[PDB]
Amino acid sequence: KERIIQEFVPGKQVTLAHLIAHPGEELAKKIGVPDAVAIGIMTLTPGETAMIAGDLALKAADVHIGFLDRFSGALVIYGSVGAVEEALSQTVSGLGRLLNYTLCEMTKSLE
Amino acid sequence: KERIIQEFVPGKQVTLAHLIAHPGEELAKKIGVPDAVAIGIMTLTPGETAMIAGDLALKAADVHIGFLDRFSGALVIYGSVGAVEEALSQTVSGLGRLLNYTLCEMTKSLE
Amino acid sequence: KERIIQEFVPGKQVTLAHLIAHPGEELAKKIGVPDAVAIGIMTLTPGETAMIAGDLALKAADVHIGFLDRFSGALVIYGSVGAVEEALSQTVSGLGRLLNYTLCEMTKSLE
Amino acid sequence: KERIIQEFVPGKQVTLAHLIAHPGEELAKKIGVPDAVAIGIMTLTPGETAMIAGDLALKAADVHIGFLDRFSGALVIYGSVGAVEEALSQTVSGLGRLLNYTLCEMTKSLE
Amino acid sequence: KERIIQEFVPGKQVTLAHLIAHPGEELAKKIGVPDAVAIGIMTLTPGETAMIAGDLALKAADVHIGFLDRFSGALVIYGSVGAVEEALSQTVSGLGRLLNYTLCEMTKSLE
Amino acid sequence: KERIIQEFVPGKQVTLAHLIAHPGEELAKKIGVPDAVAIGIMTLTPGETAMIAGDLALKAADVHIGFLDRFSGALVIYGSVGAVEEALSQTVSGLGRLLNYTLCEMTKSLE
Repeated sequence: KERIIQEFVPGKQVTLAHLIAHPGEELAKKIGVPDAVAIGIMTLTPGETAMIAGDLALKAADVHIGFLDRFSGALVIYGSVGAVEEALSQTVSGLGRLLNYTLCEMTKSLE
Repeated sequence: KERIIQEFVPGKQVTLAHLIAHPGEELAKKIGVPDAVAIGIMTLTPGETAMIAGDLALKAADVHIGFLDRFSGALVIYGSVGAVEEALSQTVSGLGRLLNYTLCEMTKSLE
Repeated sequence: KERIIQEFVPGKQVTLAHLIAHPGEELAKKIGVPDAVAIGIMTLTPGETAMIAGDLALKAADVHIGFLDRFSGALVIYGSVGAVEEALSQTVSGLGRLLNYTLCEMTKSLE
Repeated sequence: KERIIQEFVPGKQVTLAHLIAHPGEELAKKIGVPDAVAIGIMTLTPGETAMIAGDLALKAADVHIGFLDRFSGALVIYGSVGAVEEALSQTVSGLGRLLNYTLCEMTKSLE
Repeated sequence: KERIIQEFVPGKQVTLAHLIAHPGEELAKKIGVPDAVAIGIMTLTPGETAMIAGDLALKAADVHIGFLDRFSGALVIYGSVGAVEEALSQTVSGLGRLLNYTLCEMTKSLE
Repeated sequence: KERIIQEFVPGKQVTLAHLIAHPGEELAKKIGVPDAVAIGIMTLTPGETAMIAGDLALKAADVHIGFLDRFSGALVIYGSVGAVEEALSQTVSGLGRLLNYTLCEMTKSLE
C-alpha cells in the first residue's frame, strides 16, 4: 500500500441548510424543540461556526435557537416557515460573505 | 514518507439502509426498541442528516423512531415489515432527490 | 506542503473477527462478559453495522451478546467455542453477501 | 478503489478569529457568556493551543475568558468591542510569531 | 485546492509498546496503577485490539491489567520488569503472527 | 471527484512543547493548575504518549503533573520556570531518542 502522513485541520463549510415545516410532534420531541413550529437545520465546520451562525440567524428573522452545538457544529432554529426560511437563507450568504465559507443550497421538506 | 495537510469536511452519504424483520427479543432489548416489530437501520453523514431522514421516514409510512442520533448519524425505526421497508425506500430516494446525497442499496435480513 | 480538502465517509468493512477460548476470569471481568465461556470479537465500520452483525450472529449459532456498540462498531458474543466460532464465521460471510462488505480472515486464541 | 494508510497528526492552525459585537441576550445565554459584551471566537488546532491563546489574549487587552476548551480547541473571550478586537488581533499574530502557525483573517459581525 | 472523498477504515497496527520500570508514585497515581511495579504501554488500532492484546499479555507472563481501553485502543499492564517485558514482547509478535498486524519496536525507560 | 479508502493509524509526534511563565490566576484557574507557577504544555500523538512523557518530565526536573490526558495526548506540568523549561527540553529529546518521534521546537511566553 501507501503511507501518507496527514496533518488535519478543519475546513470552512456549510454542508447543509434545511427547512422542515410540519415536523410533527414525535420528531419534534425527539429533536428537543417546540411543536407546531417550522425547523431549520445546519451542519457547520468547524464546530465553533455554530455560534457565529447563531448570531446571524437571530438577527435575520424572528427565529429562536432550539439548540446550538459548538462541538458537532449543529444549529437548530424554529419559528414560522417564513422566518425560518429567511433566517436560513441569510445565514448561509452571511457566512460566505463575512468568512468566505464553502456554501450549499438551501433545501426544504413540506407536508 | 509524505506529509499532506488535510482540511476535513463531512460528505453527504447514506452508507447503509437495512431492514431486519424478526430481530428477536435479545437483540431488540440491546438495541432499545420494542419487541415483535421489524427494524430499519440507517447510517448517515453528516450526523445532522438523521433529523431530516427522521422527518422523511415518519411521513413515508406508519413507522416510529426507536431512536435518532444526530451525532453519529444513526436512525432506527420500527413497525411492520412493510411499513419499515417503505419508510426506508422512501427516505433514501428523498435524500438523493432533495439533497443530492450519495445513496446505497436497501438491504434486508429475514427469519 | 500540500493542502487537500477531504469529504469523509464511512467505509464498509469487517476489520477483525477473533475467537478467544479460555479468556480467563480477569480478562472476562475487564471485558464485562461471563466467565467460563469462549468469546467472539468484531470491529465493524460503520458503527451501525454492529446491530446487523448482532442479528446475524444470534441466528447463526447458540451465542449471546456480551455487548453491542453501535458507536465504535464493536460486538462481543460468548458461548461455546463451537457456537462462537460458527457465529463468527457465518456473520462475516453474511455481511459480504448481503452488504458486499470488505471482509477479513477469522482468527483464534487458545489455551 | 485505492487503499492508503494514514498516520494522522494535528496541524498547527488558527482557522477562524471572529468578533461579534451586540450578540444579544438569547445567543449570549446559549453560549454561556455575559450579556452586554462583545465576543471573540477562535478555533485552534491542536486543541491544547487554547491555553496558549488564552494567555496571549488576556495579556493583549482587557478581556475575559468566557470559556476555554482544550479538547475542541475553542476559546471564547468577551469585553468591549475594542478590547476584544485587539485581543483577537494580537493573539493571531502572536501564534504565527511564537509558534509559526497557519493564520487566518480576523472577521467581525456588527448590529 | 483539491477535493477527495475518503472512505475511512481502521488500520491494523501496534504503534508503540513501551516498558517503564520505576515510574514513581506520582506518575503511577496519575495513571491509575499500583506503585512499586514496572509498567507496559501499548497503543493499538483498531480500538478493539486491546481485548485481544489483553488476552495475549496475560498468557505470556505474570502481569496484570492496570486498565484496558477498547475505545482508544490503550492497554496498560504492570508487574515485574521481567514479566512486563516478556508480556510486551510476546503480545507484539502474537499480533503480527495471528493477525498480521503492522508492528513496532519494543522500547524502555529506566531509572 | 475521487474516492480513496483510508486506513487510519496514529502518527508519532510531539506537535508542541510550550513554556508559560506568569500565566496569571484567571488562566491558571481555567486550566486547573496552581497559581504562582510556570506551566509546560505538550500535545502528543498517540494519546498514550502522555504517560511516557509524564514519566520523562518528572525524572528530568522538579516539576509536577497538573494533569495528564491519555486520550487527547495532553500533558500539563508546573513548577519553577527553570524546572519546567528543563523538563520540557528533556522530554522532547527523550521521545525522539527512545521512540524516534517527530519532534518540534520548544517555545515560551513571558511577562
